[PDB]
Amino acid sequence: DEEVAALVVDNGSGMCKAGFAGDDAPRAVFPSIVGRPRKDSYVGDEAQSKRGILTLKYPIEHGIVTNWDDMEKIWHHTFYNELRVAPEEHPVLLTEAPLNPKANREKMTQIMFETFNTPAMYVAIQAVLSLYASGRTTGIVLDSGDGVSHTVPIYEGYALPHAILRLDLAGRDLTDYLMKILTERGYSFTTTEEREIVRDIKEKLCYVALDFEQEMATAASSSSLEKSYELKDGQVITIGNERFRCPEALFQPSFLGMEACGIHETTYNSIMKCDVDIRKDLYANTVLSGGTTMYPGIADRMQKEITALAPSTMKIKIIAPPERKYSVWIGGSILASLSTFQQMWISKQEYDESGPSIVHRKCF
Ligand SMILES: Nc1ncnc2c1ncn2[C@@H]1O[C@H](COP(=O)(O)OP(=O)(O)O)[C@@H](O)[C@H]1O
Ligand SMILES: [Ca+2]
Ligand SMILES: [Ca+2]
Repeated sequence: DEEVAALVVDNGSGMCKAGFAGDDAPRAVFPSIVGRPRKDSYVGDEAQSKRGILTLKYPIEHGIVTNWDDMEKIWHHTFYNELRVAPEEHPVLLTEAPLNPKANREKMTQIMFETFNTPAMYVAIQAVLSLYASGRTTGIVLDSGDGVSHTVPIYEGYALPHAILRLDLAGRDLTDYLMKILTERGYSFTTTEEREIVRDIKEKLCYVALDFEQEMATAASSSSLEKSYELKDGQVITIGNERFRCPEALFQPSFLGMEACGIHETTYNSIMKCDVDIRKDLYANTVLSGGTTMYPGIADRMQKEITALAPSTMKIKIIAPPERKYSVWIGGSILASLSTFQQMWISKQEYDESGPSIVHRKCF
């Protein structure tokens, strides 16, 4: 091979995924955190491990970069610590959130070429990459991560900004809600350490009920839905209706005091904002992505809820890839490996010729 490996970096609100184009999975995943004492800067797992003696910062808390000084440190960490490569020696494909401000796109571009001296780079919308990973160029993606969720209609490879909806309800909120209801049950999960334990309980024992009320009735009259969970100190606790009550908040945000529409309604509203001529393509190609869409039963629940909102004559299909937790990264690996994509990279030459604003033309 003549070309060096290209890098794929998925910038997540909670976890960053990094690896090499062509691979089937990211080589590294770490917390999008930077910490400094209350070694001068700590990034990733280490910052989390030593959080006790540090003040943590979340530079991309809700999907959008808010502090470029710390984001630069996360990227430095990604190259030198996680992937152990020199960025000046490899093209880099970066991901961005839907509705990312134009100025931010230019900033990312300038930093890659001027700070890291990348030989080439490109930036793609997360939702679009997930759709690519599913083998489609048209459809609507419901991306629910750690700090944010989005419904992104995509037609012929292009996201439709006017129809994109943002929901400030995701994995983080669900974890805290589970801590709250488990505490109401009689336990006590309130500390940061306990938040990590509940996050684990959430990822392992929660599920989306097909019918909330029926599930609540079953849990109230029997122990058939109860599951045991063992804490590190040996204590075994019981999780009952909390298993499905937690993710139910995605469909009924009021449980969290939020007036926002649930994910099914948000998906429907995005589709309705699109040209009537492509709505059927979206209904027939609703793809789920992100860690928060991993709950067992979520696909069937979405199918049921969307069917209730859409015309009776509409064909509804929910696609839930088993590997959807990393579909963004995988889509990037696929894209960066495409023969026709090689001409699309922004080269250092092109950057020197046109400057940061070239990103709008090259990465439309
Ligand atoms: N199996 C699972 N069930 C439910 N939630 C999960 C599961 N696996 C991961 N999560 C949650 O998904 C979120 C992270 O997903 P991710 O798409 O990586 O987000 P981001 O890109 O914003 O960091 C976290 O809140 C995590 O707890
Ligand atoms: Ca993400
Ligand atoms: Ca409501």
